[PDB]
Amino acid sequence: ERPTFYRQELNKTIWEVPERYQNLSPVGSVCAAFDTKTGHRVAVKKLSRPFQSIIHAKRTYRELRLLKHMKHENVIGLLDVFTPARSLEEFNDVYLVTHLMGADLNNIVQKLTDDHVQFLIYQILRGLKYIHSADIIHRDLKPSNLAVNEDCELKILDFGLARHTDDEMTGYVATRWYRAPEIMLNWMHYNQTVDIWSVGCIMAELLTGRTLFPGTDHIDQLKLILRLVGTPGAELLKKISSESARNYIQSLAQMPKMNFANVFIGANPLAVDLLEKMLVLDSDKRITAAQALAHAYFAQYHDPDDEPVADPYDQSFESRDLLIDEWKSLTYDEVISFVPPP
Ligand SMILES: OCc1ccc(-n2cnc3ccccc32)cc1
Ligand SMILES: [Cl-]
Ligand SMILES: [Cl-]
Ligand SMILES: [Cl-]
Ligand SMILES: [Cl-]
Ligand SMILES: [Cl-]
Ligand SMILES: [Cl-]
Ligand SMILES: [Mg+2]
Repeated sequence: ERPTFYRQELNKTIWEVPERYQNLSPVGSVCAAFDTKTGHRVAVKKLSRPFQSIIHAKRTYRELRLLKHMKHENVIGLLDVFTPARSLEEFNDVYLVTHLMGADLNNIVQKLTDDHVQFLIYQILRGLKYIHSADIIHRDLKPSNLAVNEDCELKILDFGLARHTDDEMTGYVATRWYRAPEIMLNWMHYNQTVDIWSVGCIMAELLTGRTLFPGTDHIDQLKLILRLVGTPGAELLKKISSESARNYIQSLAQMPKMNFANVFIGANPLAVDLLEKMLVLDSDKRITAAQALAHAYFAQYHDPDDEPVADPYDQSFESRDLLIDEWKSLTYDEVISFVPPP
């Protein structure tokens, strides 16, 4: 049976939601609320103009499909999705409900012990093993996209939905400091290995308290990266598809890889070893999430019987060309078929 909905205007917005959600307060637009069915405090997000163009309609479908699939302790999941519409013909608004997140990793990064770093990076890799097993690439791992609570428990959120723009990646900005070099400069078709580069940048910052590669622009950032890991050899150069980018790289004086024990002074030698295996220029040769979970740095948390993988995830829609109203009808079907978690 359809729940009873009620309406209210919150900061120049009309919100129409089921009675179970109470005490809404602004925090798409997002409100915090109390969910009387589950007892949790929740975030309710009303999508802005979800079907205004073909690109926007497909992006709405993409986000709903991804959030419906993610069922893992270290990844954001969907508690509910609803529309006040009674039929496809009046369908216009989409609302998403998740657990309410408080601090991100920035709000926590306090004095962190090596034990804190072990536990935080372990949880990121445990969630990434799950995400990657479904052939999903996050693409935007950075401290503001990692929620952390008082007990140091962590969830990954804000998957890259192919959103970030040119102006957003320009200059002295944290939105670019965690990106792998091959995707920052469009060197090649990238894959899930780009996320492991991001984890290395995050781990380094937890150990030192400082951004690893705070470039003032794309080129300054590339120079910081190559000073640490060395300039590429002929093997990697072959894999860069742009003749232009290859010529630029060969314009630079050659540099050897630095000694990471003299960069991360005083760190656990096992942490230094893991960083050397994540921060490898050739993406083919980086450690994977599944391999990293078995590294000795995580010996006190690793449990191979409690590091689950995902159900298969069908992304064939990504190569499909549809009209606005066909993307809209697919989205409607996914809203009405939602089954809540236990
Ligand atoms: O777009 C999906 C989605 C992403 C993030 C969240 N979210 C959870 N807790 C929050 C607190 C503040 C702002 C957003 C929040 C909800 C939904
Ligand atoms: Cl209700
Ligand atoms: Cl509606
Ligand atoms: Cl898959
Ligand atoms: Cl950030
Ligand atoms: Cl040289
Ligand atoms: Cl699927
Ligand atoms: Mg974010």
